[PDB]
Amino acid sequence: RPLVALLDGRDCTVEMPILKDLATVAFCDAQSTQEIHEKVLNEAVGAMMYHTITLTREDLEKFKALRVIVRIGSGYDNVDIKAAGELGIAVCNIPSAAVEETADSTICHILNLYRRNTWLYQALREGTRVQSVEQIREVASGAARIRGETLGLIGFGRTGQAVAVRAKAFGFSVIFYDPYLQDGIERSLGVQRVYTLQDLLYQSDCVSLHCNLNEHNHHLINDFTIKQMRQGAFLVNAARGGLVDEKALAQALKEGRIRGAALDVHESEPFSFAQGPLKDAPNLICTPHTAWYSEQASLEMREAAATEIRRAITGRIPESLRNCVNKEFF
Amino acid sequence: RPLVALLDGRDCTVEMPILKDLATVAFCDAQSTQEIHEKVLNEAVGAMMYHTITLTREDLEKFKALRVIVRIGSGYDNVDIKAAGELGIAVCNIPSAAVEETADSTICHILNLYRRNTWLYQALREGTRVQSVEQIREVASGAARIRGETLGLIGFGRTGQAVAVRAKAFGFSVIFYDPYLQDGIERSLGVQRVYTLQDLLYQSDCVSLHCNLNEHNHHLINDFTIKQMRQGAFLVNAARGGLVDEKALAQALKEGRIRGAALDVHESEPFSFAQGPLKDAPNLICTPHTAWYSEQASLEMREAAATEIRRAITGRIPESLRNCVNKEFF
Ligand SMILES: NC(=O)c1ccc[n+]([C@@H]2O[C@H](COP(=O)([O-])OP(=O)(O)OC[C@H]3O[C@@H](n4cnc5c(N)ncnc54)[C@H](O)[C@@H]3O)[C@@H](O)[C@H]2O)c1
Ligand SMILES: NC(=O)c1ccc[n+]([C@@H]2O[C@H](COP(=O)([O-])OP(=O)(O)OC[C@H]3O[C@@H](n4cnc5c(N)ncnc54)[C@H](O)[C@@H]3O)[C@@H](O)[C@H]2O)c1
Ligand SMILES: CSCCC(=O)C(=O)O
Ligand SMILES: CSCCC(=O)C(=O)O
Repeated sequence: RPLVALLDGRDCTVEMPILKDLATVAFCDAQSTQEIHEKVLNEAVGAMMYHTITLTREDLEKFKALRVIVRIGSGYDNVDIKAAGELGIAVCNIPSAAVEETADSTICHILNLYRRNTWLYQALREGTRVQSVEQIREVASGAARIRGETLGLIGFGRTGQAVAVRAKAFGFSVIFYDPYLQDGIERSLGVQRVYTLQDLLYQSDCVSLHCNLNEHNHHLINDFTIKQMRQGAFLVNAARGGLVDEKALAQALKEGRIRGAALDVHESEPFSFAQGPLKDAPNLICTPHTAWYSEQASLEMREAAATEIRRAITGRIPESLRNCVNKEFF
Repeated sequence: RPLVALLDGRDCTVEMPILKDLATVAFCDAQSTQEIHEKVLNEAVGAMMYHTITLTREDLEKFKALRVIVRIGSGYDNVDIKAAGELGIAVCNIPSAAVEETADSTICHILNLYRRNTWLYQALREGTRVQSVEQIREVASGAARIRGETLGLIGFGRTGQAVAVRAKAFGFSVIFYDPYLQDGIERSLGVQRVYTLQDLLYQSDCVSLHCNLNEHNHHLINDFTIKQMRQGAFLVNAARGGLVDEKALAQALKEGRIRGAALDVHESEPFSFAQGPLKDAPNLICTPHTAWYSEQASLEMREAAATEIRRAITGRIPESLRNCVNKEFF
């Protein structure tokens, strides 16, 4: 019975029945490879993992039997997939759960910056009394009219498209930058496309990240590129925390160069307001990587992942696999 | 130069230049009829006011010269428009300056409930550490998939229609109840219409109020009608606080019959968490009547109000008036 290990989780209740008849399923609840038991490293043919552990070339080399890794989720930056491919290990993801969950939460972040619902709630919990209209204008200062603003999406894949489709009804003018996309999608969805990041930042009142983290876009948002943004623009990131240099963002918020930011993801997770470069940054929203979460989505993505493993077992790797992201294999 | 009085405001600066050449413009910063100076009562031909003061029949009777009242805002429940009309006073409002602002704020309240953006930010401020995937699901518990949910709007006017239009893209199934509306709109906007409040409540996972407060719908949402709502429904109210019996809502929240509520308006404003019937009610979000507000909207509506006064002075009352809401006039 081939061994399949859930690396950075304990729960295995959705996966059990789907593989029960073909494989031994075990969990390591490891936050690091160091916490992975020797039995697993040596005899595990398949692995399933979330975003909370990282597998480098060195880490991957420790696996003596591993043939397939399945990310429960869409992101796979936390796995060195070229090394994986070179060692004869196939890597897969789940591309289609939490698309709409992430789109909805992202839109929520955007509307939260523009209308200030979260901050106004906070003001009331703090005991602020709002009697006169002048006091209302005062407390809600910065609440902005959305129709006419330009929302610039970096990455126009599944989540970006999902966000655009929702953004239109609020009166956003939607534009995107995605240098790997094929020509035409802009036309299908009736949105405008720009072909440099700079053009995107120059024209945008709100910039929202929806690209996957890769070798070439680490700190995409850095001190230099922030300076390319409109004075008092909004930044939203529900993609990957490595996309943003938080020190730079920290200063921009303080200086008012960015009117506000909403972050679901961070350079170092788990996030804490007492720790890190955003410690004392003003006008900041943070959520602890929950943009994806719903009951159905969590169930759905787990079931799909188990199903990918099942294909990996019964068939040829990587041909039988539905969502393998590393054909720089063998 | 005939006197135009700003009852419950201090700032008078947008309106002055628009009227300087035709009227003396003054402000009272009055919260009640009792603080209004005798000069104004005796000599004001026109009045402009917000929502923070109320004019009863007795109050309107104290005005010896008044010919027009212009509500700076859409709501005019706070003026006895029939009494005004009987005394030969025209009442107008500004019905279209904050429609989209309010729709945007409403949708923001709804998403905050469905995705828990505000509560998750709060959880983080409270120092919750969310490291493991299992822990993420725990903090985001209740976060829901929106596609398939039924959103029921009570009142399908300007804000209601604007809200409908935005809700579609999220996958909400939109249903509405509006017993004063003509037939056909349900078809134009491609949504379902129900013909009793009970049916709307039976079918809605999320109920949102967008009706004007009038003689017949005080405490529309009460102990009785809440029992017509689905177990674990959501309530959002950005219309008027008088629509909801807060005592009733408080118990429903405590008992879980209602999973959560987001309120921009209240029976008694200004709202405080330390005071009133919702004192310690769980799963509550509140904002201090800010749904309408943006710089662009505030300016727009002040200017429109001033222009309405100008028409009242230079033309025929009520014929020259654009948005007179009480042609049960003299
Ligand atoms: N916060 C969350 O919980 C959450 C949930 C889902 C996804 N995500 C993140 O969102 C990312 C995107 O998800 P998706 O399903 O939309 O992925 P996707 O692969 O369908 O789309 C990503 C798009 O970004 C583009 N892109 C890559 N690099 C870019 C760059 N430097 N500039 C501009 N565009 C670039 C790609 O061409 C691609 O079209 C995932 O990688 C994941 O890490 C986060
Ligand atoms: N929070 C804010 O700052 C803010 C901003 C704008 C409006 N409001 C409130 O929201 C209300 C709606 O604004 P609007 O301009 O969209 O109004 P509107 O006149 O365009 O539409 C309101 C609709 O509600 C309907 N209605 C009245 N009584 C009803 C009942 N018992 N059941 C169902 N429907 C009923 C009417 O038929 C009307 O079509 C205003 O009256 C105002 O009091 C609040
Ligand atoms: C690893 S759980 C899913 C969250 C996410 O960001 C993703 O799907 O990539
Ligand atoms: C009186 S300022 C705006 C508040 C409001 O609810 C309205 O538009 O009537």
